[PDB]
Order: sequence, then C-alpha cells, then structure tokens
Amino acid sequence: PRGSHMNPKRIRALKSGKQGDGPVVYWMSRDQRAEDNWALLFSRAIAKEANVPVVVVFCLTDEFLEAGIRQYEFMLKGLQELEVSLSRKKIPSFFLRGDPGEKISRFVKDYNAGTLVTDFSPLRIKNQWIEKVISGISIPFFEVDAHNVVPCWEASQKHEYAAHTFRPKLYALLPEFLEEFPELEPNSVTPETLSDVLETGVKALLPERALLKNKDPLFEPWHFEPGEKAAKKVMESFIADRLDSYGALRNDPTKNMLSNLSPYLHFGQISSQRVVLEVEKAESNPGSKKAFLDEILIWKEISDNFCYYNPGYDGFESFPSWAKESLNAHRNDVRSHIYTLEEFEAGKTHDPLWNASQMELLSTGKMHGYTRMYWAKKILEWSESPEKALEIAICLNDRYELDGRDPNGYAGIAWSIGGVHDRAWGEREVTGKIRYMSYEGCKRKFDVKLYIEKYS
DNA sequence: CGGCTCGCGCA
DNA sequence: TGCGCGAAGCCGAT
Ligand SMILES: Cc1cc2nc3c(=O)[nH]c(=O)nc-3n(C[C@H](O)[C@H](O)[C@H](O)COP(=O)(O)OP(=O)(O)OC[C@H]3O[C@@H](n4cnc5c(N)ncnc54)[C@H](O)[C@@H]3O)c2cc1C
Repeated sequence: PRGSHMNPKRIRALKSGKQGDGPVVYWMSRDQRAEDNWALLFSRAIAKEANVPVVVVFCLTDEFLEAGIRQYEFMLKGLQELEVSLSRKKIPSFFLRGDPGEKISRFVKDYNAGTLVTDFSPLRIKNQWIEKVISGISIPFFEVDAHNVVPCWEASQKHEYAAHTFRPKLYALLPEFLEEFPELEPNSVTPETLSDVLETGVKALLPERALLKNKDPLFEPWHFEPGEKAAKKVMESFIADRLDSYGALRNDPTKNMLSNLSPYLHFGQISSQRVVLEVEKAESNPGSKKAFLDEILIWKEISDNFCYYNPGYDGFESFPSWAKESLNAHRNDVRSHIYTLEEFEAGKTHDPLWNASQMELLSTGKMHGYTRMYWAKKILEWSESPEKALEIAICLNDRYELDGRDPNGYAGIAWSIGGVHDRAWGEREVTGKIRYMSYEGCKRKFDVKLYIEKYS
C-alpha cells in the first residue's frame, strides 16, 4: 500500500473488502508510542494515499483487575503523555472502555472508518478480539508488526526448538529489516477523560494492593518513570554508562548493570528496533554488544515465536517430550518442602536468597534477570506438581512484574520450568532432567549476602 | 555427528 | 573470578 521507506512484509491483510471513504483508524494495543511505530507509520501512509486523516483508538479492558496498581499506573501515565504527543501531530486519540470485540466494531460503524489497522502480538486474547472484530466490520483490516525488528511470521514459519536454530534465521534477515524510522507526518485534515479512568481504576485495585505489616504499600514507584520520553532517557544512560560493562556484570544482581528497558519494551513505550539501531552504531565492548544484541533480538523475538506457534504457551503441554516424560516420572518423588501460593507470594520460604528475590519483585516490580531463574526453578522444586509450579510462577510474574503478561514471561517461565528452548541436564529428584540451580552456585558467581541484605 | 543462553574442581 | 569438564536429549546440516 504505497510507501518508499515502508517494507510491505511488515503488514499483512486480516480481512479483505472495499476501502471506505472514511479516515484510517489505528487500533493501538501493544505499541503505545508515537515515534518509531510501524503500525502508526503504516496507518499514516494509507491515510495519505486516500486523502483522509488518521485517528488512534485505545480500548481499556477489564484486564487491569487481574494485575495491580503498579502496572495500571505505569501504563496510564504513558497514555496521558501519548495523548499530548499525538495532539501535537494533529492526530486525535480516542480511548474506549469494555470488550474490544464489540467496542472497536461499534467504533468502526459510528465513526464511518475506511480502513482499520492494529499492531501485532501473539497473545491468545488478541487473536480472539481480532476475529470478533472481523465478523463485525466490512472494511479492510490490516495488522502490522511494530514490536519485532523482523516480522514474527517472516523470521520463522514454525516453533523454533532452540536459539541456535533461530539465531541464523534472524541474523540473515537483519540487513533487510534493520532500517531507520521515517518521521511521523502530522495530519492535514483534522476530524472520555484519562484522568477519570485512572481514578476509577485505582479505587477498584486498592483492596488488592500489596501491603506491609503496618499497612504500608510495598511497591516503590520512583524506580521507573513511565512514558515515551523517560524510556528514551533510559536507553541513553544504558548505552553511555552501562553498555560497556554489560557483558561482564550481566548476571550480578548486586550491580545495576542491566538496561532496565523491559517495562518500557512491554507496554510499547519504546521500540526495540530503535534500541538495536542505537546499540549498533555505538562504540563499546564487542562481547558486551554481542551479549546485549542476543538478548533483545534473538531471545525477545523467539518469545513471540513461541507464543505464536504454541497456543498453550502457558501450559504443561507446550513443554518438549523429553521434559514432560522426565517431570511425569518424578511426580511421586517426595519433596523437601511444600509451599502454597500465599507462602511464595509473601516470601516465607526457608531460602533467604529466594525471599530476597521476591522482595525485589514486590518492592520495585522488576526482579534481576539472573535471580528470576532461581526464583522460578525453586518454585518447581517446592511445589505439589509441575502444573502447580507453572500456575504459581505465572501468577506471581503476571501480578507483580512491571513487564508481566508478556511473551517474554511465558517463554522465560517455560524455559525455567519446562526446559523450553533448553536441553536436558543431570538426573535429579523432583525436577528430573530440568536445568538445576543451587544456592551454592550463586555464592560462587556474586555476593549473595549483599543481594539478601538489600531486600531484607 | 557437533553444539547447544547449569554445577563443580581447580589456579 | 575465569576456565575446562561433566551430564544429558535432540535438532539439522548432510
Ligand atoms: C521465569 C522468567 C520470567 C520472565 N518474565 C518476564 C516478563 O514477564 N516480562 C519480561 O519482559 N521479561 C521477562 N523475562 C525475561 C527477563 O527476566 C527480563 O526480560 C529482564 O530481566 C528485564 O530486565 P532488563 O530489561 O533490564 O534486562 P536486559 O539485560 O537489559 O535485557 C534487555 C531486553 O532483552 C530482553 N530479554 C532479556 N532477557 C530475556 C529473556 N531471558 N527472555 C526474553 N527476553 C529477554 C527484554 O526485552 C529486555 O528488556 C523472564 C525471564 C524468566 C527466566
């Protein structure tokens, strides 16, 4: 659909039909940003070719009732800043509430939309909303992958077993898809309140707030300033101050050596392609640059590949055959300790290292990448069954992580519990051939006393 | 057949 | 801390 700096492989048709005479409607869900957004850039080009304006619609669902205030407040502040950003580009942002399957379809008829465009995501709830919209609309419906550098359906056409099989496929398509972003052109033709939806949502999530003994909330909201502008500043600080030592202090939770981009990368407040662009041109350590590029390209996008080709990505069935047979044979193995969901949530286990990992999750909403493995693998070692371990790990991850309800989470949990994108290891009790990690192994890699003392 | 994103013994 | 090895099942390049 026209465009010079626009690769058509980033778009795909969801429903054919006659193009209406109305403006182009962008159903922004996953990539909540104005700059470096293919789904918005493609929506502007179609609008320019049809001599119509472009509008942005966001549907707020009841999904926030499953999470807490930490994710609702982080995402809502970004949309308030996003509202002003599109206003400067003469693009109006319309915020709806309810089921997108009925709210978007009613929107299309009411506003007399001519073309509908949405961003891509492999989650189950989005494939459902899309199909309900398809049955209720009669205009063309497009979908753009503005989250992955290479489109998910283009990098691979199947579920990738391991990264060493996905690495050469992704890196072979980098010279084509890794490109600069054209600027967003404001509209030529011009045509509720977010403050009220924020106050209404917080009042409903108040009883479920995580508290201390003295009724003092646990979440510390000053660690990550939300929004598109603050996401850019985090990237600049990481490249200038943290990219050099990234390859050596990657797995040390006592050091703040990570990029801290996942809360912004999840909500779409920042483009991973933009991060990859800035990293490629920076002069830094080559082992550090390779280590970071493998994280944000190979492993961030193979998580989308995992969810796109495995609909049960959050279930025991998605595990490989060797893992399922191994964990099934150890179901009757006596376990050293049995902790319920409440004991894991409050951090009341016998392991001070595990409790400290949960404390960081409860206080900052973002646990260190290395400790997230020990946090999830010890849940499997201290649960009733593999199904309960998957249930508990997903519950705490999606409730308290600022990057929860993400394909990176379900792939990361399935990696730690089900050996997805992993291999077999030494045979043990309970866990079987799943990769084992011990408290003593962490003692030889970093100062565990500092990490425990930092979070009680 | 070669090589995959732990623990462990040893400088 | 940094390195080489062990224990394990399977992809995929042929
Ligand atoms: C059990 C488990 C659960 C996880 N839960 C989530 C989750 O809900 N949301 C989430 O965003 N990440 C999750 N991950 C991945 C990883 O823990 C985080 O992406 C990372 O810790 C975020 O911190 P960072 O951005 O500073 O990391 P950095 O080292 O700065 O990494 C930069 C980016 O690379 C990507 N990345 C890094 N490590 C991974 C990984 N292992 N898998 C996939 N992408 C990765 C992320 O997009 C991240 O923002 C989980 C991993 C595990 C093992």
